[PDB]
Amino acid sequence: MELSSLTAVSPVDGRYGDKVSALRGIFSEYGLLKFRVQVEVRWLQKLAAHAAIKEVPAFAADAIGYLDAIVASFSEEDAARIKTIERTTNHDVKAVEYFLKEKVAEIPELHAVSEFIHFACTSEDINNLSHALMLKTARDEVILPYWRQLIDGLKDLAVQYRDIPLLSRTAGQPATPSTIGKEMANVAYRMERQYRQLNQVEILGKINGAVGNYNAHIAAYPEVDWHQFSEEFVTSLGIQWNPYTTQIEPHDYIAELFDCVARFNTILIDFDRDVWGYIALNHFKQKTIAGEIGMPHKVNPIDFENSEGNLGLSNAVLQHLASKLPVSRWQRDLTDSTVLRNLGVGIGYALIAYQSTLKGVSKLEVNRDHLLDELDHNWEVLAEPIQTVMRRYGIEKPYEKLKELTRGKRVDAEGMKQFIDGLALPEEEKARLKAMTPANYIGRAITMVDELKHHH
Amino acid sequence: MELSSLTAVSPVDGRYGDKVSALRGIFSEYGLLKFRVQVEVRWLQKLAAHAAIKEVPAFAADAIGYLDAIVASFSEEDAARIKTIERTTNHDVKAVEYFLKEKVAEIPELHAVSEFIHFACTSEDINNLSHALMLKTARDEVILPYWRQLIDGLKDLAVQYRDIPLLSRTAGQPATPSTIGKEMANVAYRMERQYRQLNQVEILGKINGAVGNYNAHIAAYPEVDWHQFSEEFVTSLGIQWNPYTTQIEPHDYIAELFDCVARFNTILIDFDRDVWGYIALNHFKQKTIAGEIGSSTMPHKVNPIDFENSEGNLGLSNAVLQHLASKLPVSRWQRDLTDSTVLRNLGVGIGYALIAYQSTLKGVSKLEVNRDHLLDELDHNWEVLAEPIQTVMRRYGIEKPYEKLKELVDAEGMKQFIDGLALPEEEKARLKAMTPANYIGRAITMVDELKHHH
Amino acid sequence: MELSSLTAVSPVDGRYGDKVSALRGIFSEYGLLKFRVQVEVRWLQKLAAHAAIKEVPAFAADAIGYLDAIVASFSEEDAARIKTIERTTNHDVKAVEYFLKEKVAEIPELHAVSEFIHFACTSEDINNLSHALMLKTARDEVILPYWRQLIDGLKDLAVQYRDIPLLSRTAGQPATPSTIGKEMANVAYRMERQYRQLNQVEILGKINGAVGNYNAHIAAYPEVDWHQFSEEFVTSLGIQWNPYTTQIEPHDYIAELFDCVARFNTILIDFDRDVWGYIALNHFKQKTIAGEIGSSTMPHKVNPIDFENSEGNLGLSNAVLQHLASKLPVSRWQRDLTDSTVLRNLGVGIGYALIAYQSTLKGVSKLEVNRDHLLDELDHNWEVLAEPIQTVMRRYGIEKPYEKLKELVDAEGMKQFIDGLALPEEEKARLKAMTPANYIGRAITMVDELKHHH
Amino acid sequence: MELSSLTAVSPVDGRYGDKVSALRGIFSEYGLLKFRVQVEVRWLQKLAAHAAIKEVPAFAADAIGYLDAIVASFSEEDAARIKTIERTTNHDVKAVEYFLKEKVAEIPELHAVSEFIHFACTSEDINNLSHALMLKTARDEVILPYWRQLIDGLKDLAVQYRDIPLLSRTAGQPATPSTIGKEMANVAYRMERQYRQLNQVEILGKINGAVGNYNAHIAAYPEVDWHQFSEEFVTSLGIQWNPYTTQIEPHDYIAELFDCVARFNTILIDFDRDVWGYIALNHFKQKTIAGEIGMPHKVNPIDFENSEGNLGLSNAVLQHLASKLPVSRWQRDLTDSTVLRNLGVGIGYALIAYQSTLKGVSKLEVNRDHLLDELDHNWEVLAEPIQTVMRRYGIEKPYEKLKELTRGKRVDAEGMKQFIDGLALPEEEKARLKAMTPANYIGRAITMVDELKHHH
Ligand SMILES: O=C(O)C[C@H](Nc1ncnc2c1ncn2[C@@H]1O[C@H](COP(=O)(O)O)[C@@H](O)[C@H]1O)C(=O)O
Ligand SMILES: O=C(O)C[C@H](Nc1ncnc2c1ncn2[C@@H]1O[C@H](COP(=O)(O)O)[C@@H](O)[C@H]1O)C(=O)O
Ligand SMILES: O=C(O)C[C@H](Nc1ncnc2c1ncn2[C@@H]1O[C@H](COP(=O)(O)O)[C@@H](O)[C@H]1O)C(=O)O
Ligand SMILES: O=C(O)C[C@H](Nc1ncnc2c1ncn2[C@@H]1O[C@H](COP(=O)(O)O)[C@@H](O)[C@H]1O)C(=O)O
Repeated sequence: MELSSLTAVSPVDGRYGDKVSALRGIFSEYGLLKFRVQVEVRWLQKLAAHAAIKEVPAFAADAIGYLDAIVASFSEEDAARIKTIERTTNHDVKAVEYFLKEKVAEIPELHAVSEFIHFACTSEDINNLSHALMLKTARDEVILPYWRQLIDGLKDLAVQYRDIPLLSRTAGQPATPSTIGKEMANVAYRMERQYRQLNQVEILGKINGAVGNYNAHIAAYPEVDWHQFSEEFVTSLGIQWNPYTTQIEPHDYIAELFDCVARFNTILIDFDRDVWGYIALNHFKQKTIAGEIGMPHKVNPIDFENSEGNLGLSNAVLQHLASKLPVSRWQRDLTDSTVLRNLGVGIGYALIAYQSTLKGVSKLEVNRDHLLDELDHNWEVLAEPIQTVMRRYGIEKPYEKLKELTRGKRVDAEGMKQFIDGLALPEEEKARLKAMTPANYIGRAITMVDELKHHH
Repeated sequence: MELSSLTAVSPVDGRYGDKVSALRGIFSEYGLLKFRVQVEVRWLQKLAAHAAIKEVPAFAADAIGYLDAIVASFSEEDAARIKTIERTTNHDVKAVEYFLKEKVAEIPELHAVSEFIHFACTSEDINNLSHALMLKTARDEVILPYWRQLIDGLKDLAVQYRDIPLLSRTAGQPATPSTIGKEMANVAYRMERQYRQLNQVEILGKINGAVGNYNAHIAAYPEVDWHQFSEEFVTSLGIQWNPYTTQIEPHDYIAELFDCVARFNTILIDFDRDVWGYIALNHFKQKTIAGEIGSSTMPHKVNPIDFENSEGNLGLSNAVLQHLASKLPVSRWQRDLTDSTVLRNLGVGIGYALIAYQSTLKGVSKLEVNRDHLLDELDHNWEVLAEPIQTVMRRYGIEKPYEKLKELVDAEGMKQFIDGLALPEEEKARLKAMTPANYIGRAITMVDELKHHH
Repeated sequence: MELSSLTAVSPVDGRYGDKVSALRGIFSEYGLLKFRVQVEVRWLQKLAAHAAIKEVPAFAADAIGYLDAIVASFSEEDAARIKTIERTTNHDVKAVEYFLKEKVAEIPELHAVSEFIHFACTSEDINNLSHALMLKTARDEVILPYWRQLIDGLKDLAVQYRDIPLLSRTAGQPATPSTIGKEMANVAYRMERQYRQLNQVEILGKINGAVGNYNAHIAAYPEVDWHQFSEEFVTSLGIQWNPYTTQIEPHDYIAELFDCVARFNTILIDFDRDVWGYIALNHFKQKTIAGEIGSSTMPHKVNPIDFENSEGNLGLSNAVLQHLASKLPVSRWQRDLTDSTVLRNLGVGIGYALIAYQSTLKGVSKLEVNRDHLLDELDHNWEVLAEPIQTVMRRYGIEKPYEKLKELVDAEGMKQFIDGLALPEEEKARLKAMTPANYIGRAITMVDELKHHH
Repeated sequence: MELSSLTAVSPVDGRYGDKVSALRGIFSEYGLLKFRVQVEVRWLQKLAAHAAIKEVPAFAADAIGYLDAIVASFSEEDAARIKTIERTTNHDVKAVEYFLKEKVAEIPELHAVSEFIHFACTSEDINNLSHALMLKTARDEVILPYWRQLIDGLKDLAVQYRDIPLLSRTAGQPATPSTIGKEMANVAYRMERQYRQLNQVEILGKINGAVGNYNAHIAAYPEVDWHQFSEEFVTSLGIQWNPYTTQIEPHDYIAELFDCVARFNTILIDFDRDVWGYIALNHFKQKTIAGEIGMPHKVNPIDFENSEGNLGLSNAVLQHLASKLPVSRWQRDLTDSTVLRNLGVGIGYALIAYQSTLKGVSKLEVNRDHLLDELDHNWEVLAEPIQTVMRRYGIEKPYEKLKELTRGKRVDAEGMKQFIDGLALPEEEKARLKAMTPANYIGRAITMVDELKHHH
């Protein structure tokens, strides 16, 4: 069978292919080839523009334009030609070199310096810079924007539900109340920490030959400062320089990048699960779309579930790459090549999940009635504030007395109030206690939500 | 950009797409829909054949033939129709139900009972049996044949190199000799153990309604023994019955299946690495093809790229296989839907493995043992004869053997030492007759006896 | 600070030390040394009993008894002596060899053949058989008994709660009813499958010299059939023979063993989480002990801490078990020594599991089903009867059943709907007679039939 | 059997117990209890010193000293008493509270405010700050110092072996040369990047009650700014403040801390493996200790192997904690409690490995003779520089000609020189080529080593 979204083995290009189309121009074989061509062309241009390298004279405006067009217009047909050349070479980067030599053969000025294409380079000089550009593009244009949407989404929920009381659950059991909004705010804050971290991760690149010592460069041009040339080239591409490497860029920064993405994904899994649970408890209802089919009565939180499942898959891939890539035998073994063709896979599962969560979030409808009704059936949670007040005014064995009263026992409002009336506390504090309810015993939850904007 | 092999995000459908084409008819959404159709059709057929279910009379030969053609000829076009319907329902199994109702509308016999399509079934009754069929098909038609190729490949190398001596390396250091063949035989034996295990793994399936108690079935047909009906149906599909489940089949067998595949893959990683090293030591050279380029900048290179490709994909395969094995069997209460999207990846872990198996086989086809180097290295490591000398000395009670050797080298040297030993000439001769190259123990016979085990 | 339960870095030897004391005589360094001694002793005993090995005459009854006592009475003191010797050799197995030579020096019969202790053996010949004995002992005496306790525990809960109805939750939402007992039976069935599997896992052992070819053995005793000698020895220890290995036993069976334990643990995590949730929903209350404190600040709390402790340790157990399973079977060439230190952790993964099993059993002992809540919740979810109504309507050809229900609730309501259906009174009555509480399908009978399967 | 290093189930407290003794006073149950007592005492002292909280008057010098002594002298006997109290409570932090109330009963000024011990606190307020102090102590006093030793060790090797030629291996095959020192330098640089990152990881702490909203605090003292009180307290302990949490500190920073440790461990695994290989190739010999026993002839790199094995174990634990800890049901489930008792386990395996590598490094003895001899048998590596020079001076099909000459062929010095003599290149460049050898074709390797000090 020919490949189509229906026949694709992986759902990243299959069922959810439409959800990750942006990655097709980045992490696919076409994307890799597109970036490699960009790097190869920029290298030749630097050689030409470098005065000390006279064998490659400065290019005329038309030649530079022709080279820039090769880069800018790089097409699927172009990639197919490279793939056809690779049939012969069984070496993908050599095929890219030959492809560029073909494209250039018709331009005298360019054909004349044809043998300077890939001059002194090792395949990894091209590959690592391509990987850097792929990751930087994905982070800056795709990953961070979804993260910002998720953060803003969570913040909107926090504000929207800032004062809606919630019977908290610790160890799964009814506990000291909070607000739906505060619970959303905690998540936004954690996501923001990771956002900052991902944005600060260094994206490294190198260019130094076969094993990292500019051997071939120096052999031919011993008068050129290749170490400086390298730093200038990598930085000219918008990549940070990694001066010490073997044949490969060591990949530590990819682990750094993927580790932070996995941490964010982990926070999201925690979120997907919590919301699934709030929905299970009927604290939220879900909007329904006419014609759709959810047992004819059910409305399932499938969006959060789809996200949760894909986040687990995403992390499985990202962490394998993070832990396996930085280990390469001696000056390098080639096991990382095929693995690096999966940079987009881990990211793809994540993107699918981000969109699913956003879709699920858009359907949320808070059930204030149930939230309040549940709270009203759990007056035992007032045992904490009562005992804490007792401790303040020196009443003996406060925690112990409240434990005897509520642990494993059902106590309604009248029973809790009956207990308060029997305490030897100042009249004022006595009334203050009888005035609280599980619904209003929310501490600083609301102000906490309102102050979120002052952080980060 | 539109999806194509060149633009595919995953290399399983991209660069290596042509290496896993068989999986496109199994684990893809087309494959899932195809098997779902098979299951729905067989379910209706069983209802018809069941005499106690009079509302679905037995089907005549032509109608059965029409239903069988729906199953056997299921096309991408049919799959596309289901996807079109799903755009309305936002429910894939329900779309399959509607697709079938549409397909049988022209046959009055079938159209008359179209409402019994999916009767009393919950979506997972259809999904789990589809996953079982997908995994069974993959195992019997795809995975096991590659494993047999690898095993036979290794056995061929064992036989071919049965008597080629090798300076063994323990802790990476020169050690007691073996033969290339024996080292290959060790791998084939391990692969065979896993082969037998994968073949013995149970592939489970269930059918019992919404939460596993046949509630709906019993409500409409309380006189029918649905528990028996369930067992017969699952077994009729060639799947083993799992009588106790919630809404979902628990997935324990998927972990069992994936665990054995991962163990085999680990054995293969060990092989890819060891051979990579034998090539590094120049114990093996590799066949080359004119026109091919070993390296872009070092023209003299011939790299073991096939083994490295294999090794890399095996690590990836295991990472995915392991995640599915550990995550799938945990589902909240009577089930949460996180396993649905995850099960669309059953073929991903398998795909990386298939790619690796083909790469290893390609690497194996290029190996050219280098006897000259193997023998020359052995001839410069006579120190390995310290072991047999020490053991013989011990047999005859010579004091401090381990010490006299550990303390105290070429042939002449080792020859001088032996001569000065208090041993009978016959034994001295036997020791003076051995060389690193022939101090291979039972290596050759071990290879010849391999065929006698599994 | 000196090591004690309070200062131990790992909680397996620290806080939970008393929960895994049986493992201290198995997987610890004392345990490893103990088994190494057993193996070395049995090896010497076999040499003696072998008629072709005349340099080691058959041992008389008292000497055999002295050797057996060395094995059976091995103490921490003996272990300490070995460690003292190891300070000189920086080689643990060699220290064991010296320890034994010291121990038999007083018996002339044994002292006369002390040089044959460890004859022709490589350290791993001793280590692998020790690991096999350690794992077999752990499986048969420790792991399987806890698994039987869990399984029987779950079966007891299934029987005890066989007819207690439950509002099932799929995707966390109210769904077709089941019974608490049936949900427990599902778990016991899954645990049983893994129990049978762990019991069937092969525990392999080998003995064949430096690199697996009996080089040293054949050099000294070329007339002895060491391949036969090897098989007899390993099987005499109650271990299954692995005829093809390098210096090390490949460790594939350890992965097989750990994979089944991890699958069982995963089933248990699923159980710990589900029960945690049933307690959260108040379907179960928990027994309390006077004096105990549920929470430091919320006096009303009764937390499912036993299940949570279990769940946490199971995740840890699997992480370690999985690392050993995937890492141990890969060893450079004829072996690298990275597996040595790693195998000192065989008991770590197992220890976390044991702690978890005990915590779950403790949690189970405190459960008190809350029928009142379970029934009250069911009585507020009549919408679940939409399923059976729809299926009956379908049986009798009423058009658009799924639609009339999906589109269109308490008892009276559901009762009004049914009354307006074109069905025979007999069927209307059957539908009007069901309630969420009794719409449990075959749940009860499924529980009663469990005993009939495995 | 009683617990001893011989009977311990885990080798962290068993065979290698002596290698991690520093962790016994930090991550063990004693350490956890020691830190909890510290936090509890500091909290009571802040309450007393806070003017607005009159029910807890400023403490006299002797009272403060008595409290400080409880903290400073905390002993194993003290921990045992807590463990004995825990027999009753089946709640470890409540036992700590009761323990402190007992210690204080004999001091009137302190006994008088006994019920303010643990005032308004939830167990996690004590636990998370204890975890923060444990990790900060381990990082600053134990982890970073071993990392510095490893970095300095690698740098010493780089300088020591700066000009020793090495036949590089890419894909395991002979390639463009480098120097032993340069290969060591690459590793030091990578380790330094992680060192910087670990040192910059935030160690977070919080204190805000049952579910994170100061409910109990505000119930008793609505006039006190508890949000400010919280920030002051956490910072007073030398911990960075985390203002938004549920009952638990979310643990994202632990994942951040462990992710960087795992990356460092991964670089070390790569190092242990590479050295194992250099030793296999006889590029290094190993020093031997009289009396020790290594087949009587062998000397095995057991130190690097022991390290490699423990690094894998370390990462297995660290990453499980990193990925599992930040996911907690609703306002928290208690599965993290038992897991956090293993913070020292992952670190312990790492420490064992660091010491093993250092031990192995101390035994290294470079084999210059073999390194040079091997290089002299691989003149084919000069194909790269020859073709690159040919490309410079416009000689047609340079790479192709060298490929025909060397790929899959054995070419000695005379053969390579014979080829150079036949090239149409300027006399000067012709001699330059005939002057190079595999041993001197090391590019910028030496200067690269010498310039390492200018980075970081
Ligand atoms: O400048 C060079 O090329 C230097 C060279 N090392 C290599 N570096 C990068 N790529 C290389 C290398 N070698 C091969 N190849 C080619 O990489 C392609 C790999 O295929 P895949 O496993 O499918 O990802 C596939 O096309 C391989 O042929 C060396 O000899 O060290
Ligand atoms: O038998 C039933 O359908 C009842 C049902 N539960 C379900 N079981 C199985 N599939 C279901 C279920 N619910 C939805 N869906 C549909 O599954 C699809 C999930 O899509 P994806 O996340 O992309 O894998 C997507 O098409 C979903 O609509 C329940 O509510 O208990
Ligand atoms: O049969 C032999 O001993 C020969 C041998 N290989 C070895 N096989 C097994 N153990 C060996 C080996 N070598 C050392 N050792 C000793 O193992 C111990 C390793 O200590 P640890 O890393 O703490 O687990 C530690 O005590 C080590 O000294 C070889 O060189 O091929
Ligand atoms: O302020 C509180 O205590 C509040 C409370 N939550 C808890 N937070 C922290 N620890 C708690 C909690 N609950 C129990 N425990 C006790 O923790 C101890 C856990 O044991 P282990 O599994 O061995 O690590 C063990 O001693 C447990 O009893 C809540 O109800 O949410």
